[PDB]
Amino acid sequence: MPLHHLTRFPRLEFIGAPTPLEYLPRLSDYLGREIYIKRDDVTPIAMGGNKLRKLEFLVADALREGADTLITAGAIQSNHVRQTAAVAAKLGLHCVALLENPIGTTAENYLTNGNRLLLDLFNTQIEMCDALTDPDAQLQTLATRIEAQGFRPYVIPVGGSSALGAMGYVESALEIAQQCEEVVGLSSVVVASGSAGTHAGLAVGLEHLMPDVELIGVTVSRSVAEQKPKVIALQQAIAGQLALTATADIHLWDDYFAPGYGVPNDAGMEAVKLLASLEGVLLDPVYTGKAMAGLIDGISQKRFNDDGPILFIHTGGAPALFAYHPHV
Amino acid sequence: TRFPRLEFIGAPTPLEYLPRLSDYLGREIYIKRDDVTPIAMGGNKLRKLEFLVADALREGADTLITAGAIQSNHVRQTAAVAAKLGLHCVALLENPIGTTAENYLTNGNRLLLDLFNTQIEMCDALTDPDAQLQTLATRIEAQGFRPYVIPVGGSSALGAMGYVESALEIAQQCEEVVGLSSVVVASGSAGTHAGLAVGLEHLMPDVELIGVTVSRSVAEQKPKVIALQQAIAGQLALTATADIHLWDDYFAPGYGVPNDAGMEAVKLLASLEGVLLDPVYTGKAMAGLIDGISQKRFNDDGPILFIHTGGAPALFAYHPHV
Ligand SMILES: Cc1ncc(COP(=O)(O)O)c(CNC2(C(=O)O)CC2)c1O
Ligand SMILES: Cc1ncc(COP(=O)(O)O)c(CNC2(C(=O)O)CC2)c1O
Repeated sequence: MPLHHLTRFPRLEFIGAPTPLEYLPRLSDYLGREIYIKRDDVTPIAMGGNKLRKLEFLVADALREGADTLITAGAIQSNHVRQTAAVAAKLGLHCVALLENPIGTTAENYLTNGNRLLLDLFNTQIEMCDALTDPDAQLQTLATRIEAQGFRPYVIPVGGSSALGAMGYVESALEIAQQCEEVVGLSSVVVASGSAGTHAGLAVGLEHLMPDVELIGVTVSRSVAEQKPKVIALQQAIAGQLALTATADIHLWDDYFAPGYGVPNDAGMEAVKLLASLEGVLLDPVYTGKAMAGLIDGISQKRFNDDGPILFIHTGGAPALFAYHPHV
Repeated sequence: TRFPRLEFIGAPTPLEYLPRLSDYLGREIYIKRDDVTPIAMGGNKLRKLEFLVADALREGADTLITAGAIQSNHVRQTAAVAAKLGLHCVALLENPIGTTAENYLTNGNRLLLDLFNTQIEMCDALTDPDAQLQTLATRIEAQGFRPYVIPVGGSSALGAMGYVESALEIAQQCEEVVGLSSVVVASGSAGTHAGLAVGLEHLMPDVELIGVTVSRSVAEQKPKVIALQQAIAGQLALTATADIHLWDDYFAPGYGVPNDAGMEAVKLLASLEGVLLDPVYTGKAMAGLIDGISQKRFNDDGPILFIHTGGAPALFAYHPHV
């Protein structure tokens, strides 16, 4: 009942059936607690990820406007850009990507392989910038010049993280609650927290469907201080768009992303090696490896509410493995 | 259903209309998304591993042993499954093209092998794969492990049962939504081809199955597919009378080397549909499908189903060149 205003928003279908929610018996054995995983890395468009959920809503909205071009921004190895470009090609929309190099690498695989490779396959128009210092303004500058060519453009923010985009993860929460019914009583849910729409959609959904479940966002780019107001605004705007309130507090851990966004760290790469070796599951150096390292330290240091089951949201990211090898 | 099987896939994989590609080609083209199986970037081999690794467990094996190219998709999938189950994986690898290109050597599927803690054994050539795996199975057993051997591509009669299963999905998914005329799959180690051959003969007898070869001539390949076809049919107490159809014009200059038509097929599907093929298998098979339209080489000009057998992580190994 509580989330029924969701059907008011037009949406496309890119996924179809609920993504798998699987027990991780070997990781659970090693960690000493029940770990489950939500497999949003297996969404069926061009190597999947958390963004296909958001794009179902955003692109549906783009088409309502009669738009024929999608314009977004991110890192050279951004998964969002890649899923956006894939969806654009699929629909015969044009796509324009404002890309940056957030880490100052000159490594050829970072510059040319992985997610950046696939963008050329989708015929993405690539616009390089020194830095995404003001992505929203920079995207509007780009859309103006693109509009001048006669294109009918639609601006998708970094990570598709607007209140409309985040509706995909309100919907994920409905899936998750449905799959967990009578099978597992969850205590905690862990997801990486970057552009913030995934965290925020899940925050709203879980508050209304699974009140007593603790949602933990592991930051990938920012301190709790910088990040919390970003999640809160989406949460609040999302709630209002669904005619609900949201009084849940937002929870964030920021101890797992140093030296900074897009830079691999030891605990992240050890989490990647753990999931691969024990579960045959592929994480990534930027997002999920670092999120999972937070889950692990969280168990180690007893940072969760209790000792009960934890759901890790696999938000994708694997193609970046190939861009980060051998280094930088 | 008389064979023990492990659950690696679950729900039937999508079967989709490809409207933009259909528009461009002037033919109705559908796709079977076996690239979207949920284990370590998927592929056609997981269908086979459901039967093969179930068999391994029945024998109380603690180690999976298989063979392939450095960038073999099958090796990668076997290792992922091995990891997931707490089995050791030993892989026998060759460099089938003599490249020194770093991405082919260490990126793509070969990078994942290290993540899955795969024990890597290098060999000069897989000249007799069945024999060399058996020599390796002896060595590893001598160290105190209990190995189970999986052939190249897991293409035994038992493994190919995965693709008789796939046919069931296809048959259910295609009716009533279309009036299919032709099916196209890449034909390599022959497990995927022969399994679909048995299944489609019985389930959709009016459809033409075409295997585009990726490593051999029609003369070298046809007995391979026919033999598996007969072996599979026997173990299911069925008779398989149907012809095997093979086109071999689409893989020069050899296995694991990309060609222009294949890369143009990779580009075409990515740009028109947001679908990713690969330089070794599906790209070359799709090029075969496209040329069949220009040369009017299909039995009739009706709907075609392409079987996406996976392969995409190879893109990252093959870039920027080999
Ligand atoms: C695999 C993966 N996991 C988690 C996240 C974090 O999600 P949010 O951006 O919704 O907070 C991303 C985001 N990535 C960004 C991108 O540009 O790709 C949006 C920043 C992701 O790609
Ligand atoms: C993506 C992809 N597509 C098609 C095929 C051909 O299937 P068959 O081997 O069943 O004929 C492979 C094979 N795999 C090879 C490997 O070593 O990876 C020869 C097995 C494949 O990986």
